[PDB]
Amino acid sequence: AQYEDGKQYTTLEKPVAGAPQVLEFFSFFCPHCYQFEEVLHISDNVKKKLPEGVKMTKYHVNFMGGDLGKDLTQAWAVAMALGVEDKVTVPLFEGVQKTQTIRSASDIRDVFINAGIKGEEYDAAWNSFVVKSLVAQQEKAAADVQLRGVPAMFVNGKYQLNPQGMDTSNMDVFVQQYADTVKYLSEK
Repeated sequence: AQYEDGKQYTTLEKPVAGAPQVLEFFSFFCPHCYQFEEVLHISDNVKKKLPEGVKMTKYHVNFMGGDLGKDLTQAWAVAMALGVEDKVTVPLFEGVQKTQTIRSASDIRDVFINAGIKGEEYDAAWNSFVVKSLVAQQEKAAADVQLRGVPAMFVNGKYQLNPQGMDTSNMDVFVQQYADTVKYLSEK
């Protein structure tokens, strides 16, 4: 058939109860994640085709970058808590990977301050238990899908996107196939 298990997607041996409908994992340290987000715009292209009533969730991971990687997971929790993901995603990626001006937790905070988030507001969120629970949620979700690497995307806690079974061709044909595959899985 057109879409096949083992080709555009794989199936989790162990389905995740109560998982987000569309769940993406990434790291701001991850070079392919930079490509996915800043060049391919995978997240955005996926959203443009999702059925009505289907939400996308995106989580950061700890396993790249040591202490800073964990700082970035905590900052991503802050971004989610404050609802400013679309203000900090580009400057965090560029700060870590393009300019390499993000080397500490303070440098991360600077991105938020420069994006217009008040210092008090960031610090309050950073130290909050709501953010601690959001960090834990991200770590638990990684465990639940038995995550090995990023970028990664899972649909209804049952299916894993398999980009290596798509074409690399026109980056654009790749992106279209990826987005179309998520939509197909959403309706499965």
